[PDB]
Amino acid sequence: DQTAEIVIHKRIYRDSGLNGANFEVYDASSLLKPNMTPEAIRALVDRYQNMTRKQALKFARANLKLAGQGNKGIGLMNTKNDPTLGEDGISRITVSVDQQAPTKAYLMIEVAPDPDLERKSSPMLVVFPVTDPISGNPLQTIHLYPKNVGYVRDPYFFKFGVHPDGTSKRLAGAIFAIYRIENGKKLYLDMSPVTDLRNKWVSTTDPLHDDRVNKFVSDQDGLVNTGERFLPAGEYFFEELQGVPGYERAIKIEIPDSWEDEDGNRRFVLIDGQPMQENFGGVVTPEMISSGYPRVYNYADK
Ligand code: NA
Ligand code: NA
Ligand code: NA
Repeated sequence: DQTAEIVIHKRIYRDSGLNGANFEVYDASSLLKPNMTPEAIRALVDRYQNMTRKQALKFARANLKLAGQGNKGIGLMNTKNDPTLGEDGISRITVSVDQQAPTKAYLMIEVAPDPDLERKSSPMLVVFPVTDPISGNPLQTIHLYPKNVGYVRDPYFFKFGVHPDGTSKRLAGAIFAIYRIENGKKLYLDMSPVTDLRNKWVSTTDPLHDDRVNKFVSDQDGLVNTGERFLPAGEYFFEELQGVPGYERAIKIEIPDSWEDEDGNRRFVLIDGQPMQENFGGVVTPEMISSGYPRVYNYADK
């Protein structure tokens, strides 16, 4: 009789649309009883939410049937680009609902993605109706935001110049690029938009003048900052493409694969071996700029 749309927006968060995620959707109406309380409903939703995906799949595969018109078939959803909203990570399913009494429900569980990412989605039990606070009315479209976590870090350093008389200063106008090594070849961090919380890398004959290659310029505080750009675990290099006049190099970036070690202690990004202070979210603060560490010293005296 009546139908509703469930829309998954699968995105990547750091503790962003992710294509190729897969979900199975089961008719869960049999988990419901007539004249259930809202409290009983919330208790049943929490029970399924607190199961692992594997646990919920053992229960659903054995006992329930796929249901709903998904893009991969009955009960089958794959995340893709949505031209209608120009956003990635989108999958829509049409399901049979009862907007007047809680008698229809769907259990949605992520399965293996299409052939550095924590897939943290939970089993999601959608019990209709879902009442719109704003309007009173039952919702006709449910938007779900299953959680995926990408691990990224935020390298920066300060460029200082040292005079032969031992005076020193922050250097403005040094131009850097970032490269990594793959099969004995340099790939440079490009200007392409991030997809799946992952960067694009280009081979170039001339990184300084190649518009594809992202450049990072030292500012009036000496700061060379990735800024909005981030990197995942591994080893990278800031390469000086144009030195500051009078102070005319690869600076190694070592990114650990986790914020904390087995004992809870911070694992630092190392800049040419120096531990780099960092906050969650990666913003270089005014206090960090005052500190001006880690510092790379460029010598005037040839
Ligand atoms: Na959970
Ligand atoms: Na950054
Ligand atoms: Na330093």
